[PDB]
Amino acid sequence: MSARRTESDIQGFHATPEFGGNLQKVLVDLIELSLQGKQAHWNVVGSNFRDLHLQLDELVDFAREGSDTIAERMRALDAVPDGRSDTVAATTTLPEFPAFERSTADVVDLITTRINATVDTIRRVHDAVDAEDPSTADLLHGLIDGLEKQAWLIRSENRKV
Amino acid sequence: SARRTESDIQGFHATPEFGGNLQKVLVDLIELSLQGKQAHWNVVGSNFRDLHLQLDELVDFAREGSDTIAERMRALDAVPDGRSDTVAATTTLPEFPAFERSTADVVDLITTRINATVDTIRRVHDAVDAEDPSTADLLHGLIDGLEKQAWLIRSENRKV
Amino acid sequence: MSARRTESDIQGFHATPEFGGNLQKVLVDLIELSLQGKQAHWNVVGSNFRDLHLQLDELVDFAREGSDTIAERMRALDAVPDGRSDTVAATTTLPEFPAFERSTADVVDLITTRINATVDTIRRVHDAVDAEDPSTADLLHGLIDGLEKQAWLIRSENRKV
Amino acid sequence: MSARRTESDIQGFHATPEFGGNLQKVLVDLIELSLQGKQAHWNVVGSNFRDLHLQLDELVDFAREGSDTIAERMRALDAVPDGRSDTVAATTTLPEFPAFERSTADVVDLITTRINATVDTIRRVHDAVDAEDPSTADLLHGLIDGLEKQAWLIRSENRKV
Amino acid sequence: SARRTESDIQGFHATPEFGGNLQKVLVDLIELSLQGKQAHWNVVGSNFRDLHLQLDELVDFAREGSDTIAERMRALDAVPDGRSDTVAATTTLPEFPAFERSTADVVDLITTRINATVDTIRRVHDAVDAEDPSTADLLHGLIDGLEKQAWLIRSENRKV
Amino acid sequence: SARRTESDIQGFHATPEFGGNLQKVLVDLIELSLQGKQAHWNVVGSNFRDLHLQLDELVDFAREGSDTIAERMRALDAVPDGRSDTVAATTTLPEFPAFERSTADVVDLITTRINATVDTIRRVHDAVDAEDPSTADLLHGLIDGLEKQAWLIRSENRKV
Amino acid sequence: MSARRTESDIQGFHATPEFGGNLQKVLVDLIELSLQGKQAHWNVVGSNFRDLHLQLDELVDFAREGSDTIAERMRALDAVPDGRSDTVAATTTLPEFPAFERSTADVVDLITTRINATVDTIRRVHDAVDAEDPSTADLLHGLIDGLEKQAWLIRSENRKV
Amino acid sequence: SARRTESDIQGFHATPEFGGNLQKVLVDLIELSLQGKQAHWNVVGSNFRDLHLQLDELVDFAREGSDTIAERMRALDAVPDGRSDTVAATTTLPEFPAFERSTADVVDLITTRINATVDTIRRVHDAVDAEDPSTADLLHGLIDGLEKQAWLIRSENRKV
Amino acid sequence: SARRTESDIQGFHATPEFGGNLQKVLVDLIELSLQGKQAHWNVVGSNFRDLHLQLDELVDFAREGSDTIAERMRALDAVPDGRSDTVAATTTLPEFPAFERSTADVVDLITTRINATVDTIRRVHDAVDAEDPSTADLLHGLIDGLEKQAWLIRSENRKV
Amino acid sequence: SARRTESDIQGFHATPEFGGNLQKVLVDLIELSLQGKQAHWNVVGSNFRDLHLQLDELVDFAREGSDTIAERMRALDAVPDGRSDTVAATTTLPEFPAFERSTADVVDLITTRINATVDTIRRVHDAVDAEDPSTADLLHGLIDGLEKQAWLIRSENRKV
Amino acid sequence: MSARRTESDIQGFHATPEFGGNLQKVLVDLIELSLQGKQAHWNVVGSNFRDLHLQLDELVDFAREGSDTIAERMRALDAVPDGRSDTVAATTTLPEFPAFERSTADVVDLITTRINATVDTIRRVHDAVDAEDPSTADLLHGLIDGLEKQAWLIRSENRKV
Amino acid sequence: MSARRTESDIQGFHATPEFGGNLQKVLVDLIELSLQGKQAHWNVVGSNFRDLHLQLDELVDFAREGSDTIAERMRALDAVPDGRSDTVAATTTLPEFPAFERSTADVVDLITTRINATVDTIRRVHDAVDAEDPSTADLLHGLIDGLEKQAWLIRSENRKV
Repeated sequence: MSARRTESDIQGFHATPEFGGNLQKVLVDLIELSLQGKQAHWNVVGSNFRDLHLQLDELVDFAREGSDTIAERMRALDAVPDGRSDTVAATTTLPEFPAFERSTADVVDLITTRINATVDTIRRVHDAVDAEDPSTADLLHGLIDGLEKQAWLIRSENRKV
Repeated sequence: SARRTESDIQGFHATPEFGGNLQKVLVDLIELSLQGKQAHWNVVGSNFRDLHLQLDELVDFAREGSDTIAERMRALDAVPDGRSDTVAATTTLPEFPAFERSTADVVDLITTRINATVDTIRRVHDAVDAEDPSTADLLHGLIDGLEKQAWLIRSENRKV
Repeated sequence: MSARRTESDIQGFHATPEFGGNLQKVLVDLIELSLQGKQAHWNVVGSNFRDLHLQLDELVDFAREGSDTIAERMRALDAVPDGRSDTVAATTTLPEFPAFERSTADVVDLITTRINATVDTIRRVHDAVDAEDPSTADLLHGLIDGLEKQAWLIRSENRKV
Repeated sequence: MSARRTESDIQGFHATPEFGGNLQKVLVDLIELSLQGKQAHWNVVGSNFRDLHLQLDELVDFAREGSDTIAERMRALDAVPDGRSDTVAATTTLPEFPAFERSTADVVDLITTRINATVDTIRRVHDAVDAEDPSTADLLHGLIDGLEKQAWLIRSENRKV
Repeated sequence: SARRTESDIQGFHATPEFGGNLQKVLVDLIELSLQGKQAHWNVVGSNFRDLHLQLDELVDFAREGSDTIAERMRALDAVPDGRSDTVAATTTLPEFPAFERSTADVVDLITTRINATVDTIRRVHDAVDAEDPSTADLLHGLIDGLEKQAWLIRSENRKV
Repeated sequence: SARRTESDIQGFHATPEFGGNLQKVLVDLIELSLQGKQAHWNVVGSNFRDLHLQLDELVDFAREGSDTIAERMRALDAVPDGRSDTVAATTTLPEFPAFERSTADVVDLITTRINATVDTIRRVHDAVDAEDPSTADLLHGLIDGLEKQAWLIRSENRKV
Repeated sequence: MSARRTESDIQGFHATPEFGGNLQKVLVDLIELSLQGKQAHWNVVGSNFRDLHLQLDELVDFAREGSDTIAERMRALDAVPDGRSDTVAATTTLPEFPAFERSTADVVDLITTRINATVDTIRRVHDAVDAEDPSTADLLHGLIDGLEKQAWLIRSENRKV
Repeated sequence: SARRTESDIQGFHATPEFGGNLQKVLVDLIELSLQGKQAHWNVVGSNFRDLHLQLDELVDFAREGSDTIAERMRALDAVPDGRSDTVAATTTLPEFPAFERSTADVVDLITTRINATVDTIRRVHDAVDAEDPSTADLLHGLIDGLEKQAWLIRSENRKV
Repeated sequence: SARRTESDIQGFHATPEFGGNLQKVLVDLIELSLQGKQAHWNVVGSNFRDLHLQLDELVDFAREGSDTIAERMRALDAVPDGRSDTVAATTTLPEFPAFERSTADVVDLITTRINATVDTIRRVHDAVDAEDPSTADLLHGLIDGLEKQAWLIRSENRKV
Repeated sequence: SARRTESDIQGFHATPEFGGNLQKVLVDLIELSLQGKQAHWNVVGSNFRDLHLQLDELVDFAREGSDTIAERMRALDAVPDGRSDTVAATTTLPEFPAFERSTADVVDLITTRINATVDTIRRVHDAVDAEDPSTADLLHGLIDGLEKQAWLIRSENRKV
Repeated sequence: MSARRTESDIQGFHATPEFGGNLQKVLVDLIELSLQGKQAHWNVVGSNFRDLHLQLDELVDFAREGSDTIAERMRALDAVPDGRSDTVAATTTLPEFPAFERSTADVVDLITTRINATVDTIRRVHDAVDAEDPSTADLLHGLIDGLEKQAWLIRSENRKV
Repeated sequence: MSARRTESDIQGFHATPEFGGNLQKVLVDLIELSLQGKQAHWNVVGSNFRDLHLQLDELVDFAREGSDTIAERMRALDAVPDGRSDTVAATTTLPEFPAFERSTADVVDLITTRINATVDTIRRVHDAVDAEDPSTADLLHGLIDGLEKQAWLIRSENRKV
């Protein structure tokens, strides 16, 4: 007990409400991205169907894992996430996805646009999130890297050189 | 010798009633997935770890079922619709509370919503089987899986 | 634009006592088949000993999984299964196995007869079980075809052409 | 020996000759589909070569497994399958597959046509097969589902929207 | 050189008392398997999931041990007997209640049953080991596994 | 700086004799696969399980070999032809009986047909090797595998 | 042209004694946490015994991996770690664990406080560690977030509504 | 039948001397784990990699052994004690030097430590086995594993 | 504290009689591996495949056992000898005939050889165990495995 | 309803200085991979096996790192250049000798080259982080991995 | 011991310098092929991006394994391989790969040309390598087979039928 | 349009006694190599003990697989192998291994010479084996190159500068 601490109750780090809202925005955008990825996965037709069909499923898997990680971090810092359908639909920022069958060029353009919007949201939040908690800033770094790689892999088909 | 001659053989096509019934199943499965994840995150109390893991198993099963139904919908040449606006506006499952809940409340809520989800499938099964037994089999599998999950979740609060 | 239900206490499907009794018949025959299969697995001797030894173990595995599935189905439909040794011994319909070491042909004949008896019981139950619940009818179909495959694989050894 | 049966030889289900022929038709169509799938797998060239090259191999795998299951069921019900080359060539119903290298659009049209023909045969046979044995009707359900999924995944390439 | 000039060399044969003792072990293991599955199905109440899984582990271990003992009995050229009539008429474990039980009752019953099963092996071990240490080792392994399972199940109800 | 300049470098092209010899190999492998499956289904008698499993191993090996040969044919810019009409009209394996056969008859038949296939491969190997050793290597592998399968199947009926 | 370097004796990054002392503090706290986690794993008893038993094993695994990573980093930067029992016992800051059998509520409270103390130590050190070497700052981020997740999973058991 | 008519059946309880002996084993296993990790980190010199890997294998084995012994102590209803203060105050292994040590010195030190650890088990075995052969088997396994590791670590310094 | 103040601690040393007994075990295990492989290659007749696979399992087990015994001999600081000249000049198993044998002859020969191998271990066990129970345990394991293999191989020719 | 309207949302674009710095990293990673392979092939002497395996591990790590950096360059819409001419003309690592080398020389050379590779990354990190922390994180990972490899290789020749 | 040899030092097969150079040519071409494969893997854009992106990675993997096998054989026959960047760049025979982003058709043509050049080099060397060592000729056979299969799989995209 | 053969009793390839004797030589040398490798594995001691310990085990595994392959080829060509201990000891050509504990340098030298002797035997046999059957010549090629690689990995430790 030379250097041992005599404290009987050691408390943890608590996030501020601004921190909670800044993480909530990321959460809702990731959930909306998952839903739109599945929709575009089902309803795409045309030339080069198979490759896009598989890449969209990879995108959806990554988005689901990321959203779960963010929500678990919010719980770990003693905040309350909200991932209900009403809240997601009412407060998401991604533009609405059109219905019916869409050819592959349209799907490529739409998905590139929505991935870019999600990454923009993460980039806007990162400044304050890093100024408060670098450990959460690191998770944001990982999400940005993954989403940008997926965006490149999807948008590269439609390039003309 | 006995080979066919036709070069443009067509396949089976679903009717609009078929499409509507499968849409009714699909929106409920997606909403169940979302509510399962919410209850997975926001539960506290005793047996927290057990409910935490069981809800993740339920969410996995629901996601797989929804994908199977949507793929069958496309295979029979119909168009599924799983957007957030449509799900939130047309689902029949009751809304989930938004804060932390003790485990007894989560057990009751999840049992209620799984029962509603199974009731939808049991309601549409008669017409779906009258037109396509192959899809009736998928409905049978969904009913069996969901009922087993409901038993596993609801058995915690039994009195004796 | 909102169709959510209000009813907060929704109850599930409830099985009838006749349904429970029929599934009980199925369960008790499966358990007895498992026990007799293990006995024949241990005490067989003669020609093709290794082949009969392995096939009987595969049959036992299949029977155990089937009985577990049926019992879990009863519990899911809010009925109470009964798989105690006294009940199985006093209620099962399979004729009893001889006690000592049996040559290969005798074991083949006995196992073919008992598997046929089990499948006959399931077929007798299927009509009412299907008239009440097709979801359970599907499990009955699976058990029937698995057991018939095993019966062919075991009985085909002794057939002479 | 209270409720135990005293029967010394219990016999199983026997299939009628009409049942045997109804399953024989399914068997020969599946084998012919496997052979044509391999041919189209080898000889396709043009744009989007790789995706079709791999999807055809998945189709061949599924067809082989289904054929083996049907033949094993036929043996289980004391019927005799016939999968010889002369019988398949003389009695199959699928239209003949052209030779030489074929571009991808032609291969997609041909394969969609032949998968639809196979599914049509199964659907024609299912009524009587189900009226006699639901356990075999269930296997027919599974085959129809798998084949229709493969048909969608192959035909979706040439859709113009 | 030193090679042995025999054509048929005879193996080790067990005595009837040895066979009877191993039969006593085998019957109890089989009855434990059946009772474990019963308690696995019909348990219900608080902390349902953990008991639901631990009973499955116990049943798996009991089945493996039973097969090992029966194979040893055959290897020493004796005849095992694992029929339902013999098990039900000659087992020593107390009877299991027939309806669904709360978790505390299941824990108490399973602890008692495992204790009886281990007591049988401890009674038989001296006589078995006086003849065959190789079978004594199998008995050691069975005792170890059963006692660990008994601790893991019984620790639920301790109050301290 | 020893780099080449040519920008339209062409590959090896097979001759029509090369293509004919590889076709002769391919049709026999496909017919062997079909006959193996038939014998796998329709055998009864003693050692039924053993022949049942061995024939499935043989069919797997034959399928992989035929695929390798056809892919080599395509790689050397020749066109394979594995349609059912061509196989039935041009194969050299003797016709297989159409009913249930006892195991001795199946052993004899399968040994005869495997020997015929290996004889065809050995007949074409001289010219195929004199033109392309890389394909000669694949033929060596096929010969080795088929001979091992023939031994494993034929050894059951040996006299002493 | 050619930009190859000439210097044939190229030296690496060297850590300062303050850097070494800070990493030593982190290492000793991780080792003490591993030992206390194993003790609590063995001697807990009561309700939810199985769940606490498994979670404590996961905590011990994570702590062992973290301590090994920190010690290997210290070696990689030409510093010498100390992991001896006398040094750990005389230097660690975590309060000592009670000796006998403890009910699950007491174990939950004790483990929550000890994990919080360990995370507080890492948080205090991270400032200087990051000011000198961000590559090590990243490892500290990983340890912090893993430990906070484990703390949430353990402490959530006793929360009331 | 022959079923036993009891409701609560008591198990086997270990004596305090039994608990003390198993505590003596446990403390040395934990201290050996810590010293193995220390020598793993701080070794340097010729043939660094082989020692770096063998010490990790030794540490894994020691950790598994200590866990098995402590679980057995709990199963026989005794209370283990593996706290840092108790280990540092009551272990019998000699103290380990604190800086970088060349490979020959590390080999000598680890051989000495493993020999002391095995000597403790050999001294305890007679008294433990006079009461519980099932625990005697665990001691046998520990002795075997540790002696094999001692051979593998000491063989490098032999000169012959 | 209680730490021991030594620098070099001596381990357990095996006596030459102990070494000779373990040599007697090792030579027979190696010879059994060789004879098992020979019978595996040259068997022929009815039920060929089953013996062809069972002999391979027996050879694998014998190889692992011989390696374990040799490593134990090295661990107790003795020197094994497994050269071909020593095995051929000192083994006790009867010689194996050199041509193709029917399955009944092979079954009889292998049963005789395994019985001789087990008899050697049973003769050695008392003297080994009186000194080292840890090695007695390894002998127990070898005896168990060989007995089970002998049962599986001999059970074909039993008539009843 | 707070959804965006913009339908041509653009991404983050790297600057030419960013591209140049990442190119500086990439050429050194490729050159280190090639030199690791060379030293892997042409080493002789003592501890040959250990260095043989460690150099393979280092080559694997370097290849994965170079691929990650190139994919990041493409993701930020920059064009990597990893051709042999560019690598040979612009790399900064000292040239590797051409014949077979004793192990001490290889250890010294590889330590020097890994140190130079890490120095390049530490030089570019300031600007890369001031522009994009997400890429700064990848550079952190590369530095960590390379430094651990350097420790594991260089610890062989340390005096005490 | 009638047949035992009394030799105390038996030496192995040694390759001639011409043999060494003949294998050196194969080594340098394989390394250059690996580098160009990775370059084309990174820099390709256009239609059907994904399939080519993955096939080039498979080609690179095969080339790396082949080069390792050849270099280890060269060491085994006691020769000294040389796989340095200066030597490869100065002495390779494959034509230079252009820079910047390249559309898929151009990449297909370039990769077909370079794989054909590599196979031509191996075929040129095989005659003498076989006249000296059949065991090495066998490795050359394996390399030729693998490379030609990859060439077919890559060039089949541009065929017009 | 029918080319089926009539010959119903078709015989395979039969090996000559000289062929059988040559393969017998190869088999006996491989078995003796396995035995000596295990001996050296057990009794080596000194520096680099662990490395030689593992390498000798890998060599023994390779030799065992090779001997099994050669014996099965002998059986497949209808010849009778003989791998008894008396025959191996009387007819092997490898020099006898020393009995007691031996340092690592001595083991390296001994194993190098014995592997070279085995490969020399295979090379002496390959000419006639290939002149009669190239399919067996291919197996000989595989054995030669595997053994030479093992010889390199073992002998390379003792090379000086």
